[PDB]
Amino acid sequence: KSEVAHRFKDLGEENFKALVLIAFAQYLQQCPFEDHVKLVNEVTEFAKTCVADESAENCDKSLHTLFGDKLCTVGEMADCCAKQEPERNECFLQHKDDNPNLPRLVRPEVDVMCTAFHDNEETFLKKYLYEIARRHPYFYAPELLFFAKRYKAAFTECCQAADKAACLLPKLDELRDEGKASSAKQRLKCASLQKFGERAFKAWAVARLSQRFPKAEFAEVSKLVTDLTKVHTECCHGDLLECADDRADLAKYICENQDSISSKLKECCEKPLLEKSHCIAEVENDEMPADLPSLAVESKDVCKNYAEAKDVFLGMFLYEYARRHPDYSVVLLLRLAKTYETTLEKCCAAADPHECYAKVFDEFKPLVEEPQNLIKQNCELFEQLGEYKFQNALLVRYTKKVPQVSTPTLVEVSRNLGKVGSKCCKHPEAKRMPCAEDYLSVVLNQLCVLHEKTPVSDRVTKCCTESLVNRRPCFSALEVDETYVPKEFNAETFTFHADICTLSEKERQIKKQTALVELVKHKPKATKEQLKAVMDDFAAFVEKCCKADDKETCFAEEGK
Ligand SMILES: O=C1CCc2ccc(OCCCCN3CCN(c4cccc(Cl)c4Cl)CC3)cc2N1
Ligand SMILES: [K+]
Repeated sequence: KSEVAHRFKDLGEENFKALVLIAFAQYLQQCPFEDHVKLVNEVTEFAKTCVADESAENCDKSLHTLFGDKLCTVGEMADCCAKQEPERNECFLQHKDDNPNLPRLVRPEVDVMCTAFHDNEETFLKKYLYEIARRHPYFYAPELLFFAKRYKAAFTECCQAADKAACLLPKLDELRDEGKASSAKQRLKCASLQKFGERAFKAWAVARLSQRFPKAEFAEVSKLVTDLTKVHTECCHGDLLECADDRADLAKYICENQDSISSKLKECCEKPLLEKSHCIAEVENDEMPADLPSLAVESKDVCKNYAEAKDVFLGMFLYEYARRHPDYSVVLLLRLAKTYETTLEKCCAAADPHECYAKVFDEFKPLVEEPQNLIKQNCELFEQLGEYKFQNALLVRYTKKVPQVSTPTLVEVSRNLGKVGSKCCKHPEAKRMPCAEDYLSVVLNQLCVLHEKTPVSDRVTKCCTESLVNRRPCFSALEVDETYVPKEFNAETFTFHADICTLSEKERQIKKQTALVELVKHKPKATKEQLKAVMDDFAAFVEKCCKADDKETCFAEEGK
């Protein structure tokens, strides 16, 4: 009956403290690491008292009460502790900064990190949880413990290898890419739940789980959708203790009932508890039952059953169409289910419904042939340019559409909107649509949450406040901003020094793409010839005066 005690017994002490540390770093993305650890230790020791006696003092309080009490104890000046608890926790949820403007983590040397991992392993492992949750306020918390376990394993093995750098560095880069991809993929779930509602998320789950569990019964999928929606709703609301506990309660439920869900869950249900829940979320699509019936033109009871249970009918409709088309993207199947729902709203309210919806599956062909041709026409362009050059064509085009968007948002989003060809144009003609359009939904959400932080354009808000399924077609038709009169000029941004040649090639290309965006802001009417000219100009400039011994002398130059 005492909450924190029950959550401490289900998760154990090790996962309990780590989840509390994540919840504090995401709510307070500015407090020092040492301050949060003390509060986490003060919370953990009190939770041990309620485990010893659940009827003790303050044990009958809610987690939001206990969290917000010690969080309201630490440049951060909004008075989020607004009287009661409902106004308090939601204040911490709103002020979660998707772009907290924090200095990026500087990766020390391998032996420096290994010696820190050897001295105090706990403090070392807590900072990795701290900084990531600090910079990713909506990071999947139970998934972050999975990365922390793998972040611990890499240092455990590589710090005793003959070549620690050749061992540790390939593993720190992949976990760096896995976490950012996981955070962005999780940021899409919270935006769908918060900005569009639970019904929008459960439709995504029904579609994605039907492709992944096509042999599972419809009632089986609906139970998995109910639990998964409850899990992420708790995670997105900052209630990370119930999220991971229900995620563990769901991981065991899927494993205790594999015969009714999927056959690919054998290896997933053998891994430890953390890897178990991660493996299920990344398991492959099971095979669909052969010779499956199409639909049945169909029932005279369609409108009779569409009225007796609309969501069950549409949910089963989305279940039946998603389980048969694993090659369709999730956003497409939501368009097909939405189109089928709107047609039944007219036909059943019309005179003759049977003939009214007699060609509803023929008007799906234009909706299906749109992502096909898009991917078929963009992998052609991406192949004939490569990733970097294709990003530059996206940088100039996107900056011309909305020049008011900050250069970091433009550079970051255009760099990620260019990585679509690297990830998905390598899959066959059947795995392109779910790969490309669902990754695009993740990046377009990053742009929407970045623009939500600092809005400057009404057109971007219109596409972000529109249907989540039609975000990509909306942004593509934003046209060129012909009214960008404030095309300011500058020269300090174009002034470069010798510190640039100490960075990596990746970090140097970002700065060139940064000036490419600012150059377009300096003259939005610049042609691609003059744009590519200055792109090769500054590239050859920094190339000639770093292979030469000029230091901070040749960079003190100009051209424009
Ligand atoms: O940061 C900002 C701020 C301003 C802004 C305004 C408009 C805007 O348009 C976005 C719509 C692009 C859709 N493309 C379709 C083509 N595409 C692709 C690339 C390679 C392979 C494959 Cl297969 C594909 Cl589909 C990626 C997605 C973006 C921005 N961005
Ligand atoms: K990156």
